[PDB]
Amino acid sequence: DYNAPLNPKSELFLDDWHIPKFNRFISFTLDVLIDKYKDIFKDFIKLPSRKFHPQYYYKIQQPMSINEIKSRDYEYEDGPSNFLLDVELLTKNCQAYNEYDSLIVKNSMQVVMLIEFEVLKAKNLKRNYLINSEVKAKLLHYLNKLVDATEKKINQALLGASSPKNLDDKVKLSEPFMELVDKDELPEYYEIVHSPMALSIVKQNLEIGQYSKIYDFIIDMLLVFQNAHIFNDPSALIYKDATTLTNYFNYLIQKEFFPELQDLNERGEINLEFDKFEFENYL
Repeated sequence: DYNAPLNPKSELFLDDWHIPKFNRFISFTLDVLIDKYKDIFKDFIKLPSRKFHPQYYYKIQQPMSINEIKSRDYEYEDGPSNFLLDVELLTKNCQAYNEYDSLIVKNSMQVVMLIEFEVLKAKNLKRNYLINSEVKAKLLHYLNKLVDATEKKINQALLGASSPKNLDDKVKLSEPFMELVDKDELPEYYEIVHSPMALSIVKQNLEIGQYSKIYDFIIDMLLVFQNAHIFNDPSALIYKDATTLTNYFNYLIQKEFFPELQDLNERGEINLEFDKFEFENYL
């Protein structure tokens, strides 16, 4: 299903955004990623050869490669959506053709993730503020709110009066996401998940000033939850909790944090500044 976003409720699909000179952005960004993550991108740069892949071209209705994406025009109204759907091909096609558990499939998921992270950053230039002292303090409160969240609290927030009854209000859903799994007990985790991240590490990065801009923090938080979707089967409970936590994080950022910054900004109680270094490097 080409038209079905992997995440139909992602801001990448809901918001009416366009990046100026998008074609230039695409080729720039994809080349950076190819160079940075050579081993995982290498299998997705070119289409599989027609001579040797007959069942692939039987099975797969819309073949896609990074080279094909780089050759296409996306500078028109539905361009952002068509680009993202073409990118998602890279994992949809791979999942259609290969075993779901396979390294190539897990790699396809990480390709798409890394690309969509770069788009989310670029889409949000207008609000990608420098993490100064005030923004840091606010992000720390929202991170703590996420870490302390229980199933009852998250459902109250996301569903309101429609929340299921008697949901647990003790266990923090964040628990298995706090620390990286031990590399000696689970070596395969590190063979599969190429960019490991855990919430204790993100919090420490934020506390000490390692994140320059808001989306630097947001992407490492999303990486935590998305890595759980790469390593685990969708039927796993931890997969479900990663979805729940992602959704809650999105709610906190969009419905609480950003509106709070705007309210404080209007009242003259916060300074919102940028570091625009490389903001339009693609140009």
